[PDB]
Amino acid sequence: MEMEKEFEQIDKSGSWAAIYQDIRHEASDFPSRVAKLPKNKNRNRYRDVSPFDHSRIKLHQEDNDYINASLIKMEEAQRSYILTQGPLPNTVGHFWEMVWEQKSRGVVMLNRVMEKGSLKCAQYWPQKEEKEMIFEDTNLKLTLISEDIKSYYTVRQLELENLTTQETREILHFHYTTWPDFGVPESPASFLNFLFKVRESGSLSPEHGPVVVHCSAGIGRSGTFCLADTCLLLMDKRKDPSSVDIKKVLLEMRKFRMGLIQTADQLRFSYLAVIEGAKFIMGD
Ligand SMILES: Nc1ccccc1N1CCOCC1
Ligand SMILES: Nc1ccccc1N1CCOCC1
Repeated sequence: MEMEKEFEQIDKSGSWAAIYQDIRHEASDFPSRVAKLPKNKNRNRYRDVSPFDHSRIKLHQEDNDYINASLIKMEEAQRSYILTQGPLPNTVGHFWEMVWEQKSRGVVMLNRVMEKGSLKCAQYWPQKEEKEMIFEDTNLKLTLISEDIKSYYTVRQLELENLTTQETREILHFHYTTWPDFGVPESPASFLNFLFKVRESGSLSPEHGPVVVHCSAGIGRSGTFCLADTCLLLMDKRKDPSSVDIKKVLLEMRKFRMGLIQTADQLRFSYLAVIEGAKFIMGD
């Protein structure tokens, strides 16, 4: 069923809450035993948001390999994403260890450091060129190279150095700065423009490790970003673009991380983004 007609049918019938609860009921339940070990309590921002054991990213260290992060591998679309929480004061070194070990080119941030008067993630990148950051626990150095501030997003060039080997890599930081404190954007136009800037950078391409994507918990806004990207790529690849079922793609992604798309409003917004993005890249 053409999702644009499915969309109008749900709107006219006001059944977004009912559709969303059906997804919640059908979603996968896999163990998260490593996340719940007592040694890992200060590595989790939220007690109810944990990576599954089967899809969790492992740090390359013998001490404690745990980070709150999941590999979402989309087989038909040929895209992979790492979805992670906003870094905590004691996990900023782990965060950049993961970027280095997974060979990521891009970090996508969908939150502000402060929202609703509370801290939603650590200040984990340098704000001035001449004041670099050293992460002594993981032996990394991070330098701000350049910053480009736009009305709806900021792009930063960062240099990450492995102090053990003196190898260096360019990381691109894509920061969507205008998601409102409550609810979802009225139009998906700025969010789609942002998704197209990340694509144009190479950060989502198979010559690199998976893109790292986060918000505060790494399931809601982060879920909307990967769901919209994957649905648009499938509409390009298939003979019948109308065969793409957004609810089925979301359930596939929920096999790899719990709770992706946190509200019926986020579900409606994901539908709007895919419908408007399809008719921009193409039409109909
Ligand atoms: N410790 C900390 C907590 C919250 C955010 C950033 C950091 N930085 C780590 C590396 O040295 C500069 C500060
Ligand atoms: N200059 C450099 C040398 C060797 C590896 C990577 C880089 N980067 C290029 C873009 O700015 C961030 C760092």
